[PDB]
Amino acid sequence: FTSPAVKRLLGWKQGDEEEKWAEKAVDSLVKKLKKKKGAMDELERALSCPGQPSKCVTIPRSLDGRLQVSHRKGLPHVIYCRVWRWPDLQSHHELKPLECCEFPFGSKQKEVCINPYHYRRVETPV
Amino acid sequence: SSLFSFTSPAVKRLLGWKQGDEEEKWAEKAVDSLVKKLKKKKGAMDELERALSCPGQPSKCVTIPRSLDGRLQVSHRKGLPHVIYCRVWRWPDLQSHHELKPLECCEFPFGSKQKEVCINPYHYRRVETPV
DNA sequence: TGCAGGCGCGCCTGCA
DNA sequence: TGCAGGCGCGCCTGCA
DNA sequence: TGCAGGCGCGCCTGCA
DNA sequence: TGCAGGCGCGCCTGCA
Ligand SMILES: [Zn+2]
Ligand SMILES: [Zn+2]
Repeated sequence: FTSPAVKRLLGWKQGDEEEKWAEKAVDSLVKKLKKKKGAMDELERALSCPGQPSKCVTIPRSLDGRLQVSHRKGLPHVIYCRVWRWPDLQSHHELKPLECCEFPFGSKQKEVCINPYHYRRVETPV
Repeated sequence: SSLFSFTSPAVKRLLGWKQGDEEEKWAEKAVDSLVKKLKKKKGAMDELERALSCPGQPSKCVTIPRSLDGRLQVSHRKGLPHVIYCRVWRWPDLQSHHELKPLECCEFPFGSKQKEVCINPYHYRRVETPV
């Protein structure tokens, strides 16, 4: 679609503070996943082919569930579903776990699955 | 390839799967709108690429026609074109035209009330909004 | 050469 | 007086 | 009673 | 071995 001149000019475009923050959040996750054998590999498979079923990609759970990245807090399944699937995701009230997920946020286990393809988008209850 | 600007190859790979929000998608539409205008003028696209490639070197005016209210519409959104393109390539948090002043180098600054308005982001400086 | 659809500038109203 | 947004006629392209 | 944000102690790395 | 600074989870308050 896009012409080669437009792509060239877009490379000079400045990313806003939310885009800069999302890079910080991705880096935070990579430091965690690099420590687990196969984790970075499993996530990349999930992201590359959305139509094919993938395994859980989990991180440790905090007491309130929230994760802090560069002075901002959020729920990690919301954080990474915003990054790779729905940038306009409102809250956790808009997400539901698929049957394949063994560590979904809400299951109250030691680890929480952050694989964006283990959750589906729903309507927030009235 | 810097100290602070550096992203690791793993982060770079994962970031390629990142979805851009509705403002980023809009900014691509705005850039495309400008390229259809500049491709019609001899040397215009070239001067724009020059301006953005080397910010330290002086560039010439890169102008587009001016509308009656000054506003430009791109994909159902309106704004002032010098604000629009200064947000794209220089300051994403730019509030309004009140935060902008033209440099003496600019022959066609917004507010000069001329047929054409300069959209070269390096022909404007960021200032404090008057109270 | 007739349709058919998409979108922006110039118009309009509605606030404060 | 200034902004801010909404919508249509006149423009445009894309077919056959 | 759920969010939301602010900040410090305990952790960590990077020097010499 | 010592310092020096950076940042996050667990704490805290402030609303409705
Ligand atoms: Zn899962
Ligand atoms: Zn100029």
